[PDB]
Amino acid sequence: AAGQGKAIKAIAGYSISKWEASSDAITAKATNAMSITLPHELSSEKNKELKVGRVLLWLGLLPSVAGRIKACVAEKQAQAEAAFQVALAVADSSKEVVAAMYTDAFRGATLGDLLNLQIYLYASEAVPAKAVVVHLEVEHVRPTFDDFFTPVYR
Amino acid sequence: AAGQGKAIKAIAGYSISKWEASSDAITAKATNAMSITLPHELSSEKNKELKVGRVLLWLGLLPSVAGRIKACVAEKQAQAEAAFQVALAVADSSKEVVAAMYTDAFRGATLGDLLNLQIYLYASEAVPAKAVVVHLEVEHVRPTFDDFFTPVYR
Amino acid sequence: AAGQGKAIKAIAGYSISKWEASSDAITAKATNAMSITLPHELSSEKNKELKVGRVLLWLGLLPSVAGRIKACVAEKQAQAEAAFQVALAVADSSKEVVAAMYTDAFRGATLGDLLNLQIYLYASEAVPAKAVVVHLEVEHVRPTFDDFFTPVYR
Amino acid sequence: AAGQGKAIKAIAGYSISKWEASSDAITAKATNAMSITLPHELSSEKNKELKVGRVLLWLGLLPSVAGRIKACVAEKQAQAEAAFQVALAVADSSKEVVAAMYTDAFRGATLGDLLNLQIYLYASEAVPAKAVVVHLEVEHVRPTFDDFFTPVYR
Amino acid sequence: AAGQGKAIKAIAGYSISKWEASSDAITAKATNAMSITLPHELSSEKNKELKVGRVLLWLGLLPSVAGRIKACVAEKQAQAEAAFQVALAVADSSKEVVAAMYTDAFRGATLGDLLNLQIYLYASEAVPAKAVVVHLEVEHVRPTFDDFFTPVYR
Amino acid sequence: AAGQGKAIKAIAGYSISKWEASSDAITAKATNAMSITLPHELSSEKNKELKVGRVLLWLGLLPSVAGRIKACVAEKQAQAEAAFQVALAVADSSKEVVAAMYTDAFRGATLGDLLNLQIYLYASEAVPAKAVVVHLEVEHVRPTFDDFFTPVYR
Amino acid sequence: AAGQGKAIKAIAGYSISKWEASSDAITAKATNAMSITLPHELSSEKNKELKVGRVLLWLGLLPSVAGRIKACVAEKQAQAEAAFQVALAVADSSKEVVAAMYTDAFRGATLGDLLNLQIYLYASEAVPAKAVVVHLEVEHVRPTFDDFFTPVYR
Amino acid sequence: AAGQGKAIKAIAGYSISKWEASSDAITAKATNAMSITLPHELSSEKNKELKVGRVLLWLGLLPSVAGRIKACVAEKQAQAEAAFQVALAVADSSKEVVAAMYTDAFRGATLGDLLNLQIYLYASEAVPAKAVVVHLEVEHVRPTFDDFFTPVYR
Amino acid sequence: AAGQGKAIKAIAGYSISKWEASSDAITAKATNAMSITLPHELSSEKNKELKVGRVLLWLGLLPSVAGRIKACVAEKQAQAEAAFQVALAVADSSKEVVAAMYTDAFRGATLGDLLNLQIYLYASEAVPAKAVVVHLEVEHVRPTFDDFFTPVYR
Amino acid sequence: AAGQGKAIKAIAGYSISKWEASSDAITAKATNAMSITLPHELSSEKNKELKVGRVLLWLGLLPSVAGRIKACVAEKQAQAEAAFQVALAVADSSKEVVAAMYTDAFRGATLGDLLNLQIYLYASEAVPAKAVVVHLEVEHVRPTFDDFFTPVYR
Amino acid sequence: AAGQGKAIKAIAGYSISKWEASSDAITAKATNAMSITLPHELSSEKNKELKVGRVLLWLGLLPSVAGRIKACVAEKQAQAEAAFQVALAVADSSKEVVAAMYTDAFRGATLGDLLNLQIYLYASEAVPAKAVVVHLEVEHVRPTFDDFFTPVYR
Amino acid sequence: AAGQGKAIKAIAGYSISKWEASSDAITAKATNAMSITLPHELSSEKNKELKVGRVLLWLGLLPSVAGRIKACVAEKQAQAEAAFQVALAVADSSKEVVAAMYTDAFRGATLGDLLNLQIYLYASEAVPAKAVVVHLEVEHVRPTFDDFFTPVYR
Repeated sequence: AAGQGKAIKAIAGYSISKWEASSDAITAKATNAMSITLPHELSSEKNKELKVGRVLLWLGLLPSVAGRIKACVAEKQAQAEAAFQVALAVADSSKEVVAAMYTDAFRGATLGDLLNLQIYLYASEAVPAKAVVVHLEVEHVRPTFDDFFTPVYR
Repeated sequence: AAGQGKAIKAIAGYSISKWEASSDAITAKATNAMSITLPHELSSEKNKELKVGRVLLWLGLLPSVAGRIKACVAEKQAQAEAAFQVALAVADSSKEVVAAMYTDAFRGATLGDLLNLQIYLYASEAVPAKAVVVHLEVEHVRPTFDDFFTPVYR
Repeated sequence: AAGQGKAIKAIAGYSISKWEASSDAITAKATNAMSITLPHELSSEKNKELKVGRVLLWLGLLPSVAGRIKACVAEKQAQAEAAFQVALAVADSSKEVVAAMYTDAFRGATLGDLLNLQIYLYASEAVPAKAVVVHLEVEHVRPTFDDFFTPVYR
Repeated sequence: AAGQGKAIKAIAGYSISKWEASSDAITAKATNAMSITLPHELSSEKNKELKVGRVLLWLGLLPSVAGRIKACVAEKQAQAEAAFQVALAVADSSKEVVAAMYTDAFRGATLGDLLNLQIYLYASEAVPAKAVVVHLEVEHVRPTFDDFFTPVYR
Repeated sequence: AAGQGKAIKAIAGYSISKWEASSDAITAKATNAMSITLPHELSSEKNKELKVGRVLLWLGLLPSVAGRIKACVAEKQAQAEAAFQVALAVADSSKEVVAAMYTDAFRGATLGDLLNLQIYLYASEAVPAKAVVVHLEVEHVRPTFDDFFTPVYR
Repeated sequence: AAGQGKAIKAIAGYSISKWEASSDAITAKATNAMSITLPHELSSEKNKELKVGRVLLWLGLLPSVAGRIKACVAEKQAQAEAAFQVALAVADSSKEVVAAMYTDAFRGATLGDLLNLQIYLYASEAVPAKAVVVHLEVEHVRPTFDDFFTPVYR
Repeated sequence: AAGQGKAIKAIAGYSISKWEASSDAITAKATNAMSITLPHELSSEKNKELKVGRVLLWLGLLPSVAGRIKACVAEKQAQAEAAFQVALAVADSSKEVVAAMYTDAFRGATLGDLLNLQIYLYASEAVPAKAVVVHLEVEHVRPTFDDFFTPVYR
Repeated sequence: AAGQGKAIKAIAGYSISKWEASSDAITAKATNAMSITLPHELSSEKNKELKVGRVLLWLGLLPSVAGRIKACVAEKQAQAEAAFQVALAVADSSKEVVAAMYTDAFRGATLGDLLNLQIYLYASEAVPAKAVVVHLEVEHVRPTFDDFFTPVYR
Repeated sequence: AAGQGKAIKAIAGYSISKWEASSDAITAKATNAMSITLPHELSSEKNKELKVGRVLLWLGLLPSVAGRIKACVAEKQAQAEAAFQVALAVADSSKEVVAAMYTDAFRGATLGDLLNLQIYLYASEAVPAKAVVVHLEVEHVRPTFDDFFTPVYR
Repeated sequence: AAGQGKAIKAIAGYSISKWEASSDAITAKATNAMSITLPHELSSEKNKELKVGRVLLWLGLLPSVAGRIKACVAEKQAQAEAAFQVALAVADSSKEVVAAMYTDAFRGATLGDLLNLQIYLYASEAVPAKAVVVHLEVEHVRPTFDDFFTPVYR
Repeated sequence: AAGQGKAIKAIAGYSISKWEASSDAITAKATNAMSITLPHELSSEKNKELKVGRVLLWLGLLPSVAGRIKACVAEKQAQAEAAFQVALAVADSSKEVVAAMYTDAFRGATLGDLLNLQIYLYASEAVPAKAVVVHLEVEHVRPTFDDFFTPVYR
Repeated sequence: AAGQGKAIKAIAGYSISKWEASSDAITAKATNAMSITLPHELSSEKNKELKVGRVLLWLGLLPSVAGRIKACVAEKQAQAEAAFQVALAVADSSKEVVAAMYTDAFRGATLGDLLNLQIYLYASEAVPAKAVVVHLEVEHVRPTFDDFFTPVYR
């Protein structure tokens, strides 16, 4: 078999941009709602229009962090709590795999649209700030690079 | 990863209609029994006769919802509790995957027949109303659209 | 040919949505100006962007309705009367065929743009309300349907 | 540059049954509503399920019949007058061609369903009974005939 | 190559019309002579000229009917009794197979000619009326159906 | 070319279900009318819709049974006696072959329709109950069997 | 690839019979031992000799049923408890998949042999009767159907 | 056909063993039940397992034997008389052909099984012993013969 | 036959320029004579020499405009009235199609020549100014575009 | 293609000569009868023998000309009025198309024969002279041109 | 689709020998160390040299056995406890799959070498003797069988 | 068509070096940070430059070790605790599989670079020294061997 000695590969023409975001303190049963921030290289107008494919979200916690942590990506919610009822995937620290793979939830959208989305983060017990790092990995159309110099020479 | 990366795709000629339904409060060990309601676009007579393929059911809970939730789709039962003994699949919040995929349970039936089915929902502890959203996804034959204008020009 | 025992067919990839609108009373020589309202199924954002092809407009009158009725589709006019001077087609009750087939007038536009258009309706004599039904048939790109279930199975 | 000495021909597998119905006296501006009666040979159960294709309706009037006659086929109406506002075709004595060709209005239905339809007939002036014959021509799937003798030589 | 569970099939282009006729009381040794009556659908002039192939005749008696019954088809006879001496086949209740198959007796003739023929029915003992049903099955050229609508347009 | 040592075989896709029914006492010249009862395995809804082909009926009598026995299958009759006048085949104990083979009488119908039929049984003399066994053999479309295990291994 | 939206299919020539059995009350730490009962259609001698392939066993429990349930299929045991030490598979309610798939344990045996086997059912706590339904699914060689009528027509 | 001067031939690999059995006196309306006895050559163990195909039974009576004789082969009956109601074929002296050809009744069984069958013989009048010879002809798989000498000369 | 949903297409190499002109008041039975004015883009010398193909002229009137309107294109006339006696086509408001298609009248001429032509417009009753819009559609050789930049870099 | 974008073309070898003729005053209900005059170029003997194909006649009226005009081409008539009863085509100002196309009326004849024909022109009301121009278009064999200079040498 | 319905198959040339061993009482936190004993058929010298492939070890416990059991195969250890720190696989009762598959740990070794290995068995709580059966399955090269009879014929 | 009977294999040209490291006592909630030490054979300069592929890390614990252990490989950290928030994989004793497979984290790096990495090891409860063995398996380019002798022979 090809087993899990191989990572999941991006589709032709796309590449994967990965970045993280540190949590803010969170009180028991609360649900913070941090927002997505594109990495500088992708903030240009030319790029904010690159089409998205799959999106992965996983958590990095301090070994000490006790309790249960859940997270997900969804559009701005009237009620934070509610995000988890409509999100198409949820990273949950109590499961074997603590990750959320959005296979089609944002396929077709473009970077930038990601800016209108939010990352809801819940904790069953009080958790210090910076105690949870939220990793985000976005598969998107590969950005294009300049192939010509400025036409200086007359 | 290598666990997947791709969603399960519909068969040729079919498409997937998805819709949800919010729960009503539910007391410890109880088993409510809400019923299936087709989306308006599928309520026409022409459509209520489209053949069903696979059916998927999953749950969206508030992070806070404690206890164990189980749900399933089966025919009207004399005893709610009993649905879980004959249902060919059960969505269970304590498992890795909280979903129920009915591969052949309703294959061949038609929308509308779905109206005579029910969604049984159990909870091991008291649960507020609206605390559980039941998502239902039905793979059915794709409906037909008009290819001709009214023959006006004589 | 030897005659038309066949209706005019929608081009490949498109389908035809048909709907109607009832008239409001109209006084002799007057020109009412009702507006286009997309059918619910087509009001979604995803759909309001489907491209239009041909558009057909025809009238259904009570047998009793005396006088002459004329109708057409054009952009909002400063002067109702004037619509008929620029409309590329006019349904006129006095002709053999009381219909207006806009072959290219709106080709390329999208549903929704149709919301900024108007249906001008003129009558040479007084006409009760509901005495004229305006049938509208729009050929547009066929809307898309979901082909994948939600990725649940890990 | 084609021709007009050829009638419109039934599609493969179908044939055309024709029959008529005489009118009842009708008062000025009135709208009688006679109903469809299948010919005896088509009243069997085996036949009442043969699928319909196109349907043609034309009028035969006495030369003397003055005024304007209109007719059409539509489902039972709350208001007779209104049939003409929704009918997909109308036979009108004032036009060049006094006939109504329903190209798809009943395509797919079956004989017998035709029994639930009605023929609305309007006259702008008083018209004696029997002064108008309503011809109806239905293209339907060709009925099957017995190919075997009763098995007696056994 | 096995048994014989197949009925005798009509030749290409032909079909088989079947109909019956009830008997009138008949006294011992008497010979009634009922006449052939085409079924309504075949009474038209167009049809009365369809060519005949084979003709079969069989009897349906009440279980009680005692005695011997004989029947046949032949031209009008000066003497009823005599029909049986020239008929090319006779249905006889005392035989294994109570039927008469006229293979060529009327081949070539046409329906209608059948009107000039008679069905002689003999009984060795008194028999109540309606106690014998005479079944007649005629293989004839398949009647033609209309492939064209009235050239109503032009 | 001999005498036939082969039974008549079912058509491709069909199989033959056989079952019997014991008679009730029957008085001289009387005609009892027992009804068809499908075998349990065929009583399901899925099966009651399997299309019928040929049907065979034969009788098993006690050696002692004297007199003449006749039987047949036909639709419910106003008059039992009359069944024999319209039945397309009759099993008669006085013939060489005491059986009735309905080659097309029920071809096309489905099991269950058979429930609306009857078995008329006549005797010329008094006959004890259970003295006649009526064998029925129906050729019908072969039922379908489950090819998949319940998808438990999610 | 990435998904389980298809059930496990029976091998060529085999089909899957499914049936259930309700439990009897069971006291804490006890191990009941119900026995296999073939469905009526499979009780014939012809069938009790059909060869077995794979055998699947799964449990249906009332949502309320607390504690741990284990079940399995093995030959009659001197000591019920011991069945679980030799059974080649065990359905255990505490696992993700509560089922037991005997891939080769009974391959080669025949139905009927299954009659000499037993279903051992253990519970860690007291359980009411009928609170556990034991589903059994046997893949076996497809039974044969009659292809010939009785040889009546000599 | 055009060749009734040929007997029915055994299928490839099989041969036909024929033997007889003389009757015992039989009183009016009685039904004796003699049993099948394989011929010595077929009594070995190796042979009693040869598979059977078709079985024919015919009667040889003294010219004088008056009355009606009936015979058949069926499994041991509680009531002799009853054999004739279930036997799939009956030799009857009053018919044209006094024989019973069991086409499939015992196909598949093996010689020896024939030992558990019986020959029921009925007579409408008193019949002396030895007045009826019952011929039995069994088509079975051809027995094998020894091709090697004992390896004495070693 | 279908295709009544297609506009007449411009020949290879040509395109269609469309523009309008508003009428000036016109007194009963009078005949105004406005002149053709090329659109700015076509006024260049390079363009005024593009060859013309077909020319179409149609009218846009206020619904209210009563009376009869006629129009046409012809060379400057000594007598306006007379234009209509020599024009090869006339747009007439009383006809089914109110348009004038000059198929060859100006084929071969060039834009600019069109400047020496006139549009004669007649009205049977007084008509306000701006009450009639005269649409003019000219099929002409597609103008050529510049393919080189100015030669500066030399 | 679209009969409204293309004119009717002459057949191979032929060309079309067109010319007109002005009317003379005409009194109500009267029928003038002007005659055909070939154009000078066609008056030569060589030409007056060129064979004719189709002939078209259409009218050019002053906008003012009220009433109904009819015209046609036929042989000299004893009674002008009568021309219209035998002419194979009539130009009638009250129709959609005011033209008369003689498809075969003069096919075969030659120019010059046209000199023996007449143009009958009727008016329902008084009409000034010159108020109606009669256009005549004759398709005839193409005259031949001189290919040689005058031999002025040796 | 290649694992839950199919068992893991031995490689070409190898077969799988399976056998078990019963446990000895074990005290809380203790670690017994039983040894491997080849089955008699494999104890010959010829066999003790057959090469090993994969080795599987799984456990069969009484349903009652509470606590946590762990087991594994490793070389004789100075400290039993330590076996678990170097074993390449461990069967642990607390996991979903209680088995240890040594894919290459002993590949290349031979039976007999297995005699120098040990099975370490740990329990978190006291466990009666015989309460745990240790199943061992060894894939090894298929032994050779005798192909010749002793040569007694000189 | 089997399952989990194979081990993940090194890519072409690479091989896998495995070695271990014993832990040092660790206090509750503490996180020790041992460092990577290449095996002697890999310490040469020639080798320290061999490129790495995948890296696997798994734990071997004493059965007694209670509490939760977590481990991972990452670059030297300012804060030990933090390693677990950025490591791309973590071996966690509470999961089903206690291992960490770094698929690409160090792909491309070289042995030696591994020397600048660290193994962070956390424990939720106090753990004796040597109680945890950390297994490390590195897939790297296969080192080369000497193919020549020293050229001593001139």
